Amino acid sequence: KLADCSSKSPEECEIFLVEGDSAGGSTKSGRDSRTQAILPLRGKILNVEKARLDRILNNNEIRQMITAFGTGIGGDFDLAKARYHKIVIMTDADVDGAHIRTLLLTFFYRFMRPLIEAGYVYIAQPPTGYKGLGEMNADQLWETTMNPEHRALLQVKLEDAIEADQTFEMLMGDVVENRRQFIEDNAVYNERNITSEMRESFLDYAMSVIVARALPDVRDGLKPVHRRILYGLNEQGMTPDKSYKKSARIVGDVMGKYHPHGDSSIYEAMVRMAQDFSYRYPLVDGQGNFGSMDGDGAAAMRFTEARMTKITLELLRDINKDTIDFIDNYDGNEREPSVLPARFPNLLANGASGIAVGMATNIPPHNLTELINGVLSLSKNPDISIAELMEDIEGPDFPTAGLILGKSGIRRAYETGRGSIQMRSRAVIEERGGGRQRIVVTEIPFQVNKARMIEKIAELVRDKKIDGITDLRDETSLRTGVRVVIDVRKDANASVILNNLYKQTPLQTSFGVNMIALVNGRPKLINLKEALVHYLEHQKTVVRRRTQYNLRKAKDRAHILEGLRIALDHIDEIISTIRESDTDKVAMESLQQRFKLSEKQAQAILDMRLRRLTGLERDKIEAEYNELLNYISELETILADEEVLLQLVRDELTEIRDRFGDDRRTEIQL
Amino acid sequence: KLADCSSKSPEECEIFLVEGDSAGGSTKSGRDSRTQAILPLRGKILNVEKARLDRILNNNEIRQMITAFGTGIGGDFDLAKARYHKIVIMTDADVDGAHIRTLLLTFFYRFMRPLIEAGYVYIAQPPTGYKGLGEMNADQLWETTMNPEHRALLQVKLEDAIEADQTFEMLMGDVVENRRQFIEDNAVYANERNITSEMRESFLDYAMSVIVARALPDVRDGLKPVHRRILYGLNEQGMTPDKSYKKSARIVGDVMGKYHPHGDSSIYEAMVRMAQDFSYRYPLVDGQGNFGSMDGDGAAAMRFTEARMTKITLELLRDINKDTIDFIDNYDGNEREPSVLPARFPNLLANGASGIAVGMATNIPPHNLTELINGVLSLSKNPDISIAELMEDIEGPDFPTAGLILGKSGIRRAYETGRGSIQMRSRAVIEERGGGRQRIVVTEIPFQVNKARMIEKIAELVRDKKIDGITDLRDETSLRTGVRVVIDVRKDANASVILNNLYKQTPLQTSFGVNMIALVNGRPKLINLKEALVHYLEHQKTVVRRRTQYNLRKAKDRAHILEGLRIALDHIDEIISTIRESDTDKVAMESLQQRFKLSEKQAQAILDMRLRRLTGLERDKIEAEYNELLNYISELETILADEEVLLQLVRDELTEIRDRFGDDRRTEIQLG
DNA sequence: AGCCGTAGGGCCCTACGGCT
DNA sequence: AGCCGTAGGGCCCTACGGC
Ligand SMILES: COc1ccc2ncc(F)c(C[C@H](O)[C@]34CC[C@](NCc5ccc6c(n5)NC(=O)CO6)(CC3)CO4)c2n1
Ligand SMILES: [Mn+2]
Ligand SMILES: [Mn+2]
Repeated sequence: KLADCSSKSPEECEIFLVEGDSAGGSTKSGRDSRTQAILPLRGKILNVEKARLDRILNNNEIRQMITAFGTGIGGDFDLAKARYHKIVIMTDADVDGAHIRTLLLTFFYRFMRPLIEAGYVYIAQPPTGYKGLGEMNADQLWETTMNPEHRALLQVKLEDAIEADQTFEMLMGDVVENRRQFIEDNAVYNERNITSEMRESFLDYAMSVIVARALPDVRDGLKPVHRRILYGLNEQGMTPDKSYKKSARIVGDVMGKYHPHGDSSIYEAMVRMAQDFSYRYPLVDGQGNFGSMDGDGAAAMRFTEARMTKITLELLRDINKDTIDFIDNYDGNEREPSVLPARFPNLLANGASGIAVGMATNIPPHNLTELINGVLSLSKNPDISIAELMEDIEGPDFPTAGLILGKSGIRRAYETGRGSIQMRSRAVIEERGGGRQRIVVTEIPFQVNKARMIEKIAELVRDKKIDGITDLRDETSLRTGVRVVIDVRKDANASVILNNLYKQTPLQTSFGVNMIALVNGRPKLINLKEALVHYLEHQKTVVRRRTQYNLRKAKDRAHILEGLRIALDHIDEIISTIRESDTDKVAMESLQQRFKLSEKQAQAILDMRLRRLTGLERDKIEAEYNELLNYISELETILADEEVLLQLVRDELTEIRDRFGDDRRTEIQL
Repeated sequence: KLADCSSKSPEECEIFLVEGDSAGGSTKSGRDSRTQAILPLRGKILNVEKARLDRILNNNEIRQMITAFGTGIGGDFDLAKARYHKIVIMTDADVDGAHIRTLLLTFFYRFMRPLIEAGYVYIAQPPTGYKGLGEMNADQLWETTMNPEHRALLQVKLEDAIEADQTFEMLMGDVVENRRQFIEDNAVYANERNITSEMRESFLDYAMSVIVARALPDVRDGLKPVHRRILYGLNEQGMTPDKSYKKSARIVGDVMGKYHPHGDSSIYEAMVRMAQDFSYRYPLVDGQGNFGSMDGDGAAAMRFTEARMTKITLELLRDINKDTIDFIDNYDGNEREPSVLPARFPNLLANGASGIAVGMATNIPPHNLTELINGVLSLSKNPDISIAELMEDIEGPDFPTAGLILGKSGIRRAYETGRGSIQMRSRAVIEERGGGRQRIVVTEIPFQVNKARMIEKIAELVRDKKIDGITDLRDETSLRTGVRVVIDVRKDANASVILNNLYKQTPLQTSFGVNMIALVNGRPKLINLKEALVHYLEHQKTVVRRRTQYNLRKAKDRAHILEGLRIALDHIDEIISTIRESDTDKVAMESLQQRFKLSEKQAQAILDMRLRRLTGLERDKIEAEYNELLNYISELETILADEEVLLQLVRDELTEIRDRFGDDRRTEIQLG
């Protein structure tokens, strides 16, 4: 992998460490091949702080660096046997590049500490504004970053060693709480000391993963990748009435315009939203192989096609009506939504799961009818308890159905935001004839791989870890649904074999609820009431802003129509005014003066076509106006009374509940 | 990789062979898990007719098939050991799916012949209009292709065994001539199944598709479908040299979606090549980021790169909007695409072409644009111009990598027959380096030669004592210096002797084997330099003739509209009252038409007229446009009435392109 | 040989948290 | 131990023809 230099005098030789071959190519073209070597790594390197020594010494990327430096590791480390006097870390000018830098400084600190001590370790500084060095032209990477005449390099300096020893243990170690504490105390919503560098770069990454990757927003229940996918579909008119659009086009559009990450991350997020076993209310409607419950992946994006589901329209409803705030995209060239209008409670409906830095999230799916009735009960009573809300919201409702054992785990999860929810498969004991029996599984727990589960039972039987099982078959079909058959030995108690399967296999899986969502852009552990309160505050805002916008637009349009009506009342005069004018400026000024018209009104008259002078067209102008006057009155009523605004929110949620609300799938047992 | 069925009774068991995991998923979801098994392959299978046994037996896909069937192969073939009584070939409903089918049948016929004799081999029939079984929903697949209650399976039948051996030999064999002769004899340009008929039809659909729609360039624009689709793709989305760079993935996805139903790398890599100044004599793509090197390094992932048209590409696309070329329906009928680009410069000869098809291959070298244009101007003035007179203009190929060409001999043979071997030599010098010692400095290498790989080949000869006198070898190439390969010479060793050996033993000297095959009326044809130029000129004459014809239609329509607005402004008051007293737009139309002697288009142009057109400046503006239009109409009719005038217009336009884009010759033709 | 360039097709290593 | 889901990064087999 190493693209070495001509020279063999380490004192003048430099080694540049890059993320992969895309950045490597630009680097090999722009460099000085006499004194500058290039080692392209393969993305994220191993965390030596969290890893076992054997794993470290056998890792291909760790080995490639050891071999290239020629200094050996730990105690056998000889700074004399070094092949470069500058080890230059040149990761990409993004948050994951900062993370790879922290992962590298950690390996150098725990294994090659004298390399830092000798001042041999540097950090390159490529221009921000690129996603990778592979986006840069060789001449651009050279002058800015690699030429010793123009480059700005940071030399890594280890000042206090005990402070550094505590830093690497805090940020890179296996104890989460210390990292969480560090993020909480520090989050904000030339030589360089290693401790400062590790703290600033790790906080850059942690923060970014927390607010812009792994955690959902409380208002719409979406993570940046899902929001950008849905918006991408909205922008391209990939609505349910239109035909399916190729996945490659959606992925490429979303990536180019909103998501500066790999295709794999975008396509896989899109695929999951299109799976009925993953989403309680699927957001994407996919044509083709979108994977299975057996862990089978979707077909490559060239084969599949997609569009929004009917319910996705409710997530994007009124986005163009000044309901939500837009922000600049990653490069300034595009505008993206900060949140979606979310006309149905998506956070609780589809749930969420995401591994962040210092924290994680695990919100289960819920039944739409129960959520809406929950939100409606809350609208009528701000003081409602979790117990009362539970009269509406019984508990989670998995797309895979099954059983939940007891309401105590649910109660605790809705009150504290944390709890263990015991899930069970739908299994029954039935006869197969000849005095023999079988166990028939028709519903498996949520997020459990059906094939992998069957293989675990197979494994237990083969290893004689369970008694009574004579056969095991997956009789699932498009036609009969999920059907897993476990044949029992004649005279053996099948209820005992079933109880054993529940203790030994994923046939019984628990769901550890950990309700962390972004509230006002900060991660917060929330309870059931809080999740709903935030959803309702959001809906009141969306509806109010839509009404304020529709009113501004209706007034602007009534204004224009008042001008067209004046023109229809004085057509000969209007014509004479335009005809007697040499320019469009003169006509516009003369019209404004003669008929007390605004600039907007006179431009509208000047833009009016001759076909608009016929009987039908004259009528259309009068009818649009009379309709709009009534519409302005209707809107002005909504903004004059807060109880009328709140009742519209309730009426709109009621319509959604009546159209999209479905039956409970998951049975809650006592 | 096999997803077997639960039943262990071969009689009721079926095995489906699919192209990969994308098709497998859809297949696995729709099937009857009790009776149907799925084996997903990994694309194109090995051709057993062209392979030796060590290779056949080491192949993962071949191995996976033998194991799943359990019958064994050749002499040890046992039909009783068959785990399935139905081996169903289920490749995608595309040309490549037909090729994979011929590849699978060749293996079954050569290694598992009794399995065909027994009637255990069948061919599935999925619907077309899908990109792969991975595009179909599971329920759709079961109904149309897998359900025994509704499917239509062809059972492979071996009729005449002597006839089959020859069909497998001719089509899949190592001798290219018999295969080429089969395509020449059978090509047409512009239930049980007989193995021979299946092989002949599927292989011919594949062969014809690679020839007319993949590997060979069109004589008129010099482009292959992928490149023409990329360039049309950029044109549609306005990714011109004046606009900013657009994301590589957005281009790739758009082109794949709308025009090219093929894999992503194929699109991106064709776009990358068109952007490389060492690949293209006149690059067609302007790229931002890592687009590869002469060292065989590939481009950065498409997520990193940005692209747009070069100024020269605007000349390839110039007049596409003006009815010059025939548009055709795309692969799925939802879009329209050009069959050929107007190509205002001779692209086939300028950038060359390199392609491996079925039964043939093409190898066309790049040329200097100033020379080519001068050659076309010469042929326009003299239809009977000889190849010898053309060579006064077109000296020989002119590589983007410069270098040297040894003699006019190979060039002359290639330009007269379309076939010749042209010796390409590196630009190499012998210079002193101090201490009474010398070195060989290489600054230009031959075309399509990987620099790093050539250096590795020289290093190899030195390590393996096959060359004497070399002491060191370095690549000193930089953005500052340009290509610079340094070979150190041992003190007192003859440096020219070392150099002459390096030419004889390494890519330092390479041969360009000219084989000028291009599509002519959609048919592969071996053309010489004159025929290439003749076909280019005729295409240009038609492009200009059609553009002229289009503008004349456009102007005459415009003049007719203006005649109506002229009448409307001369009677504005009666025009307004006519419209004011009309209940509907249709009534106004009919009224303006009868009263003022207007046509449907004229009456509609008046009804669409905005009130601002009634200002004083407008009636004068209209009479100005109408009068400059009459002059314009006259000019166009003059061009279309005299062919000499039309030909002079072609000459003029090519002379401009020559003065705007013509560059100096890079490659030196040394008389050796 | 093994390369040239458009085509078919897919796999595996890393981080990060909380649960088992 | 290892699985869940957004992220960093890349490789290798096959057909085809002409030297
Ligand atoms: C797969 O099975 C294997 C097996 C082994 C492999 N070993 C190494 C290796 F690097 C890869 C991956 C391969 O290198 C790629 C990487 C990204 C990939 N999509 C890019 C993209 C990004 C953005 C896009 C589109 N495509 N397509 C579009 O149409 C527009 O948007 C193109 C190449 C998909 O696979 C392997 N893949
Ligand atoms: Mn990166
Ligand atoms: Mn295919």
